[PDB]
Amino acid sequence: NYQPTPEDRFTFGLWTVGWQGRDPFGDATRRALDPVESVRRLAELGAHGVTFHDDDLIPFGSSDSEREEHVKRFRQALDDTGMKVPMATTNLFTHPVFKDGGFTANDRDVRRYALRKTIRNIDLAVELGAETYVAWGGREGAESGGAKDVRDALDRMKEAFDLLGEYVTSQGYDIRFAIEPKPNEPRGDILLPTVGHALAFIERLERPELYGVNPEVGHEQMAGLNFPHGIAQALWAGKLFHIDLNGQNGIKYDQDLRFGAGDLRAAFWLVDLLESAGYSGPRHFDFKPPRTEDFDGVWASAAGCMRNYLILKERAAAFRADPEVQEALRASRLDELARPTAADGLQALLDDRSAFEEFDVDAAAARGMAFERLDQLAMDHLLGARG
Amino acid sequence: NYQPTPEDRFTFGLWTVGWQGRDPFGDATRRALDPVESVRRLAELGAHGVTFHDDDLIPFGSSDSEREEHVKRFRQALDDTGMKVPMATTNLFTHPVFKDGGFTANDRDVRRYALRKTIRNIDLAVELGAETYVAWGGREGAESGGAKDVRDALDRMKEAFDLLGEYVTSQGYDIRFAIEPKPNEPRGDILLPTVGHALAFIERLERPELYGVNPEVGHEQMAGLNFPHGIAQALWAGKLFHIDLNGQNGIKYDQDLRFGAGDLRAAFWLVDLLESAGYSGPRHFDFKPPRTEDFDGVWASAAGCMRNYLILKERAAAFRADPEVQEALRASRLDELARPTAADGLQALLDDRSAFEEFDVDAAAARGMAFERLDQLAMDHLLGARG
Amino acid sequence: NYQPTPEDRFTFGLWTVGWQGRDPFGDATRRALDPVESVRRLAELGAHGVTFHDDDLIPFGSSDSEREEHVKRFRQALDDTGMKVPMATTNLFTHPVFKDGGFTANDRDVRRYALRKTIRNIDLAVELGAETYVAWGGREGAESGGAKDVRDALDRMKEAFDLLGEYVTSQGYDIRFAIEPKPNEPRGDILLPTVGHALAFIERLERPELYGVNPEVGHEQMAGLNFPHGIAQALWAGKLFHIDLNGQNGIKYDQDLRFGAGDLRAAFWLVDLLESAGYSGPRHFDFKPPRTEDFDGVWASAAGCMRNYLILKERAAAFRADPEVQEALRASRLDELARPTAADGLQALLDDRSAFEEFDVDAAAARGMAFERLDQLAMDHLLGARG
Amino acid sequence: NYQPTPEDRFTFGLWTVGWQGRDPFGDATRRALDPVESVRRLAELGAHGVTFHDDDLIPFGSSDSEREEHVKRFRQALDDTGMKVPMATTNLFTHPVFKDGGFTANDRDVRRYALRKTIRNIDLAVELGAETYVAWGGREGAESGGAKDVRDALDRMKEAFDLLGEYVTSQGYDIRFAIEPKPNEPRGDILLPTVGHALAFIERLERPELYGVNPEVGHEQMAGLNFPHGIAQALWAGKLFHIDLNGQNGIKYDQDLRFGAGDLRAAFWLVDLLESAGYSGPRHFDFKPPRTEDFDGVWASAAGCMRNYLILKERAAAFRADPEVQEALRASRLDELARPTAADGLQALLDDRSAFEEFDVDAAAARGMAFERLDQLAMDHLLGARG
Ligand SMILES: OC[C@H]1O[C@H](O)[C@H](O)[C@@H](O)[C@@H]1O
Ligand SMILES: OC[C@H]1O[C@H](O)[C@H](O)[C@@H](O)[C@@H]1O
Ligand SMILES: OC[C@H]1O[C@H](O)[C@H](O)[C@@H](O)[C@@H]1O
Ligand SMILES: OC[C@H]1O[C@H](O)[C@H](O)[C@@H](O)[C@@H]1O
Ligand SMILES: [Mn+2]
Ligand SMILES: [Mn+2]
Ligand SMILES: [Mn+2]
Ligand SMILES: [Mn+2]
Ligand SMILES: [Mn+2]
Ligand SMILES: [Mn+2]
Ligand SMILES: [Mn+2]
Ligand SMILES: [Mn+2]
Repeated sequence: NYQPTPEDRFTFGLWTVGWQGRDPFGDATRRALDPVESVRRLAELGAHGVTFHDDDLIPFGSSDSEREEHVKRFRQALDDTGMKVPMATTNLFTHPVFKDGGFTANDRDVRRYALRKTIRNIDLAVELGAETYVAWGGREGAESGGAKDVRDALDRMKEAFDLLGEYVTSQGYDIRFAIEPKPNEPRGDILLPTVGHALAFIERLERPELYGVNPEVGHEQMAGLNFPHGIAQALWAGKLFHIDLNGQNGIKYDQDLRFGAGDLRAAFWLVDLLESAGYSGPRHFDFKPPRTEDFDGVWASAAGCMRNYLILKERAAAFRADPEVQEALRASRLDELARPTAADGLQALLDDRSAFEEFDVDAAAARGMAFERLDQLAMDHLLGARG
Repeated sequence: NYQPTPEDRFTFGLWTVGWQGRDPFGDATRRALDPVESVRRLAELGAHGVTFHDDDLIPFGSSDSEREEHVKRFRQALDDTGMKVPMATTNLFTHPVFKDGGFTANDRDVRRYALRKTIRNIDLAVELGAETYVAWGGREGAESGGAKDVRDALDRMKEAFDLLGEYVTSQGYDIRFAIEPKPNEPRGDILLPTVGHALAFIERLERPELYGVNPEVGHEQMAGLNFPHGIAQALWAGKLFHIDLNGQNGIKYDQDLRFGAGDLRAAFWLVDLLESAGYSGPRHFDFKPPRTEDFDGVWASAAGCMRNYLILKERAAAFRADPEVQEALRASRLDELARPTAADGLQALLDDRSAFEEFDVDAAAARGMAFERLDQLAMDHLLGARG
Repeated sequence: NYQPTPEDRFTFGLWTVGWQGRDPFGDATRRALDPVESVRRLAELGAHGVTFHDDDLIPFGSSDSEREEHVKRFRQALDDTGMKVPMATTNLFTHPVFKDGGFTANDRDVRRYALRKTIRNIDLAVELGAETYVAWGGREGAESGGAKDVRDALDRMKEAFDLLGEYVTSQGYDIRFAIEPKPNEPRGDILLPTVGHALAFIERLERPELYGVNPEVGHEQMAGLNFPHGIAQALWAGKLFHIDLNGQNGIKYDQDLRFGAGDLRAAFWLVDLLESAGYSGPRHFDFKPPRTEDFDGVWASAAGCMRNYLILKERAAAFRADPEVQEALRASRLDELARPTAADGLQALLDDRSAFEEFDVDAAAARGMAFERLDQLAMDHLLGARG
Repeated sequence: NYQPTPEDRFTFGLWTVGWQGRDPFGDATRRALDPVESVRRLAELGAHGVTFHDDDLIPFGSSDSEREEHVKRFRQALDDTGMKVPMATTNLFTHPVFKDGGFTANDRDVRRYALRKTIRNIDLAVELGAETYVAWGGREGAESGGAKDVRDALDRMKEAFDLLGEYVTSQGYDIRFAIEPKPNEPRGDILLPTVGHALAFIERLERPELYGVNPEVGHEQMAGLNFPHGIAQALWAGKLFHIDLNGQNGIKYDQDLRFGAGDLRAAFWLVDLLESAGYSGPRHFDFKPPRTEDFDGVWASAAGCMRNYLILKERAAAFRADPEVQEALRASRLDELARPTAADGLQALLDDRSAFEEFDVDAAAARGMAFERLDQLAMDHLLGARG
């Protein structure tokens, strides 16, 4: 009955289940959680681990002794439960000093501060065992055209990521970076707005091998993009270092519904791809239990994330294992798509009359793709309606 | 009075002014144009040049002698007018054989055919003087999840572009490639859906220096993205080889309004960026005169493309030259955004107490960005309402 | 195994399965169907009926004898199969004369012509047994602000619908009208763009009781609206005269995927509502088998429409019948939402201190809605994963 | 130089300039304003008036004496400045008790409380001279399908508005209601999501003449709708009681940019319509100075709202007064759109052979609409580029 265990690698941000329900139009509807209680409740549901921003774990402004006690208690809860911390990140968005950005703030002093605040937390992340360090440039961008020269901003972004790569290399840390795209919100337009923009940017860094992406289901959907396509491109590039799983209903504010909510068919095709490709990172949920909910509803929502992943994984596996689907996939020439177009080489292609002068374009045109039949087999699998 | 001349480098696709007004719900409202007449009418309006798909210039299915006559007449009109042909491209979308794609069709034979059809037209393009060869993968993608393994598809896309780079290198041609993104339409989701995805893909090709992007105003807007931001990223990467200028009202079907229509402020910020960055390629319009229009309306629409570019160029130049705007730009710290964050290096940043231990975060936070004032100066410039 | 029969009331437009696959960027990929063959193939799949535009059944420009023969053959196929014709409509979009609209064309002569063309087809529709006559104002609107004074246009729309109501009343026909909204495409913005706009407009007609809506799943989704919410408002108003069922992936061009594709959860909640409310009209599919498909794929796609409706109907029924869901619905106070807020009346509400002066707002606030648990029960039902 | 004065009727919400800059991802960047200071600063900029939610003017939880002092001080500032209060509204969204709605909360007690809280503020609004009372059902809706039966919810909405109409009638108040649509945010989908849905709903209330709409530029744009079209429909219905003016860049979170920002051409066509139709209500701004800004930037942003309205009003007036535009409007048959289609009546239309049997559809089809030329005249006017 789709019961998660820690071997499923399901992780949650402290800020997910810990969200107090403050939105732009309303006050908190739940009390703050102690991170220790979250670790414990998550462990009991079958989670593998948690993730954190610096400021989720240690209140902004903490003294050294406060900080040490917060980490001690957190460490104890990890030890008490067997929970891991596979990823951490910096809060470069909440404090008003970040109003125009961290790494790409117009104020140089803010940019230096952002870097120092990040580096401090990289050390903690390594201490707690994290393998991935996420950057989410939520304040990087603009509401107006004159406010942000984007080429200068990208020069500053590159400089910041380059410094961080220098830093981790200097300490001999194994931790890698993952850039999390989001196209807008809270800035009118955010820099590196999609998986593609982040991938492209990475290839200009000094040490590109240190940086991948942390794509979020809802964020690519906020641009109307196909999330499984973006993930496939990321996998193709060898850069799917981490993922954020959740739900989103179309192009609107960032909803952060529980995974499986939102675009259910996209969630099926995502799980199909992750499993087929052998993604081996954390199955991380970045979701907000709706503010309608009390604490019991919080845990139900979190449980549903993991349940939905496990149901979808079962249905996708059944799909790809069904001989009738295997025959449909052949009928639709998915096998041919996987073959080289011209392993014979350029000159042979140019000399091949069956590729042009004698290619019967009408007979090719007339051959149906059989994609609808294929897709209804997939529907029938997803819904458990195989006849 | 904003009169274009050929030195402004304004170009038009044959298929733009030549669009007969057939849409998915209706028949043509205008007769087909002879390319010769289009060259002549465009020249008379002050255009620099035209662009073409193979099948715009030579009807699909033409005999060798037909083809030779079509090119002869076209060449004569170019010679008669002084018009250039800076760019060409392949029609890999109209014929039913391309229903599942060209380069990423599931049918291998179709993929080979697509390559041969492209290579034939590369030779013609070079003969007519083109410097850029555009690819627009409009049929590459899917309506359903099972129909297209995207990693295999990207393997096939890479293979196709690699073969084309091999081909041009083999002939000693100077022509370069530009990939034109579009996120959807006519496929439910199109591969390389944005400028970012195309940039990232390019970095995996064998000879990345041969490939840039041809971003279109309306296409990035179809994903709700900020077109001037995308162009800036493209410029940052050194990959703005060509551009398509037009208008689009938000996230909907591809409207291809005349340039300046649609998102007028985005058009102002685009022209500001292109001019500030010194983009020196063609100012190419990919637009559709609405099907409401007759031939006189066609030419009025095309004239308006060039007029709007020239008005915006004047207003943007006035903006950046106004000492009052220069002072506002300083007040908003755009000068600081252009300075390195830490030219002193990593260790100096780590040892700089003013970056962290003694950084007054509240005083920084309290400093307004003054972006609204800046933006109203920009509004006042755009509208010619300076007091 | 979810086999449809005619008692399920599933209907298809001739133009759905008959779509030849011409899109704005490509030629037809299938031959034209004879309406007789469509009736027969649909009947064999378990359909109840078909619908038509005038010009689907009788080619535009037909002679009286041609017209009579087309109708004869169609009638014979209906008689041969037991198929019905519950709805008909006018093509006021394809011919170039409708380029600026039918009923709201700027040219008065076009507007009169649109009315005459509609009235002719109303007579045929009644002859073939239709109970609903759909209007889809696809050409009514604008690409630019100056082209269409919308108040004058709505005066013309009202005039046209009023004349049609006069006409049907004059003939003693029982047929009613249903306005089908679409927000854009093929016009940049279409008048009466949503269910709400159409409902509101209807209340200004001379005989509002003669007019309802024909909402389409994909069209409301093209504005990012919640289709089941729109249907509920339509049901609330007593105006759900007919429906178009299909799928759509977000805000983009009108995709017309088979029903169940697109937003699968919205399709579940739609079927839940239609069945719960006792909608008794046709379950009509307005879909396009993708142009990738051959004729076999056409019929598979159409079969899948009906299959998906039947699977969803089963899952929704199981949901609402499950005692555990009934208890969750109580826990979430859906029973209370159905009770009057103040059946005691205004003065009693004003005098009720428990409504204000002594209302414990914090205790109310603290009561979780339990909506996540409810929603995962719904997920588990939809997926057939009840434990 | 486009200097506003109180005769321009420009109004601002206390919550607009008073927004402290808290967003879902960050803390306030400005201190709270005293409403008295806002009245004074707004008056100095040339505003006519302010608007308020109950809880903007009197802190939630105030004692009777606190309340009396808050109103006293506010009244004094109004008297000191000559500012008016043309509109007021209720906060039925901030307090956690409204997490599932006010008027359509599932909890009946919450619904009664919402009504009492509204009625209390109606009395204050009348005391301060307001002519319009706005309802914005921001918490009315759902994130999941099972949580909200929408027909029951609309029964509750109708009941609430009916009670409020009973109340104002009982007191002999002249104040009227205006429903402000928003399609989503903070609920996943909000009930009455557009101008159309609100118009339609109004026609089912007991006393429909008491209720109009308060459409907001950005909210209709959040559904990709054409705001000037929606306003025209509202004007057509006689229901434009009040308006919210601001800017929005497409389909995304509710940005509330200063008026003129966002979609500049839509702002031009809006002002053209409001002025042409003789809208005589407040020109009310519901905007958020971006959180990047300090207090000086707040006032600059607010000034820019009024400036942009005045520039657009000048350009639109020049457009409609230009004899060359008047001739273009005739060329495009806008004069004909304003004439009745068939003032001769139904039988005469049926007997008119020039409407059908002898209508030359090809000659009509061939007549260009000349809309592009018209639209470039409008562009040239907007930009001050008339040659
Ligand atoms: O980077 C970690 C997280 O930071 C913030 O909480 C963002 O809203 C979220 O999307 C991101 O995944
Ligand atoms: O690639 C050349 C052109 O091909 C097609 O006409 C596309 O619709 C267009 O966007 C593109 O710019
Ligand atoms: O009105 C009947 C039909 O006409 C057209 O085919 C439209 O594209 C479709 O949505 C509509 O349902
Ligand atoms: O109803 C008054 C106002 O309430 C809230 O502040 C809303 O966010 C806003 O759009 C609305 O106009
Ligand atoms: Mn998110
Ligand atoms: Mn995230
Ligand atoms: Mn385009
Ligand atoms: Mn293009
Ligand atoms: Mn449709
Ligand atoms: Mn339809
Ligand atoms: Mn708003
Ligand atoms: Mn508002």
